[PDB]
Amino acid sequence: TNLPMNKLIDEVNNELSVAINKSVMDTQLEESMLYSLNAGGKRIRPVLLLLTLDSLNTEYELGMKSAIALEMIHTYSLIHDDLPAMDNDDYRRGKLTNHKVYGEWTAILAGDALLTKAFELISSDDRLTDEVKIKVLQRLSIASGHVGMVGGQMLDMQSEGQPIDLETLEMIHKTKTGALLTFAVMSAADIANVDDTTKEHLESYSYHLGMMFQIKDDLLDCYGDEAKSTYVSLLGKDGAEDKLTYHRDAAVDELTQIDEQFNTKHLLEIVDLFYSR
Amino acid sequence: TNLPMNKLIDEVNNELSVAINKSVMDTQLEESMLYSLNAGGKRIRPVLLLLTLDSLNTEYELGMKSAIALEMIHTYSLIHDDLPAMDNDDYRRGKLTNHKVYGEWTAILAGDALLTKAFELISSDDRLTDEVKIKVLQRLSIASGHVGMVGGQMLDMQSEGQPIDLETLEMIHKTKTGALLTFAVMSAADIANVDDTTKEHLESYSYHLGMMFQIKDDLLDCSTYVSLLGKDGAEDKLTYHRDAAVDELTQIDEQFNTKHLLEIVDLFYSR
Repeated sequence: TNLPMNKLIDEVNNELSVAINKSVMDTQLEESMLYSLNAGGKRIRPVLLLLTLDSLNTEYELGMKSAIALEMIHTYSLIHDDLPAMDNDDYRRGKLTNHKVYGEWTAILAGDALLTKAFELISSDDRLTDEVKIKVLQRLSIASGHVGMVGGQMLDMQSEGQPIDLETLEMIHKTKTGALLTFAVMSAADIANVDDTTKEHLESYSYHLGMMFQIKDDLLDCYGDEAKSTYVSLLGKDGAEDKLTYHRDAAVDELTQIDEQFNTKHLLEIVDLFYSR
Repeated sequence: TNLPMNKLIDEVNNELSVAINKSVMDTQLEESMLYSLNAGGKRIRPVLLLLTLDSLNTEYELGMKSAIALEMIHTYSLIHDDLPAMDNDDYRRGKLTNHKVYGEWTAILAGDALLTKAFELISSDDRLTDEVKIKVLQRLSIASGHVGMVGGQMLDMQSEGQPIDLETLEMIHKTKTGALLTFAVMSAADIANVDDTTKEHLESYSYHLGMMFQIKDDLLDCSTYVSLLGKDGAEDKLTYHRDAAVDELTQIDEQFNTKHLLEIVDLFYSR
């Protein structure tokens, strides 16, 4: 199907603006939740999940709640990441961070609530059977937990200001960043009920796509410095570009192995967006 | 069934001590998670869950994962509660708090991880059909989220150090503490597949039990029930709730032996 990226982003944004109902207890909790939820980003995680379903010949709206959940999980990690005991960021995308507007305690709890809400949302989605709902929930909890997204944050924070090797660096990005990405495509594969071998290719695809993400960003930070512990600091500039290209190629490779009844133009298009620059 | 309190607590403590495995990433996450999880206590929430499953003529072991999930939810909020930006506790029943042993950032992450693992645990439980997992899971997230446990904490923090009226104090208690306890009973009711009438009595019991619990605590400690009503007023409320809890227990279909649930109200009413 023809789905312009900006038209999906728009739909996601409309759903996210109205995804939490106003306070019954008269606190700022839900305006804090909504504040970060509406911060406005690129929304690649939800969009990835949506586009993956479309490539798999499945009604993309089946995955809207899962996509919303996914963005809630990403939002919550940011609110916690930004806190003074952690990254300590006062600004993100030109706006004040949650804790700068609401205090540390509101932000902690706004994070906790969003984590919780993500699970409520999937478990309540009537477009999916209970069997598929369990699969998505199981996958989200593993992707987000101690051996996924939060485990990577632990590893990242432990590594702060240390010269770690490349297996460590990759371990951090694979769990901290890649597990949500892999959730996006595999939750879709699960809603679509595609066959084991298509699942395998979508898996590798998602892994390589995920590794592209942070490499590109390290390169852009370096390209930026050229004009008037990371991938380029370990590998140098050309090593990083080589790494990027290798993941690009393995991603693109993996798509060409998906059986021909599925049209991957969308997935392939996301690879190129991650690759560009 | 004959299920002694001390034996169930012992089993629950053993399941919890092996509930999280060491991970390939080599950090303190799993250690911090387990540190707080083994801090031990009354374990009344998981115990409540198992006991009522048994009261409902159902294998209590069917709710063991749900019970462990419940205790994980309980301990994560304790980890977050004690943080300097919140209650700022350095001590909890004699032992140092999570963040004082492992630092603030680790403690925050141990909490997030525990929250997440609870939903993994119920998701993965093969003793339950997918249909009941969803029922339990949906209930856990509503009881723990912004209209439940965490919303209750919002209200509490927002009200810190100021005279709050009685209906506000009860709203805080109903959500901050009451929602989980009610989950312990209603999740068990869903696993057992008991009827609607039985559920309404159980819900009502759990509600009155929770209030009974909160009033008892304020009384034992000699804003609060005592400071608002005075000691005798607080004692009136305590007894009112004990009796309402028991009234609900006697209205339940007598195919179910409510003895264990009665033993709980009496354990905590008496001291």
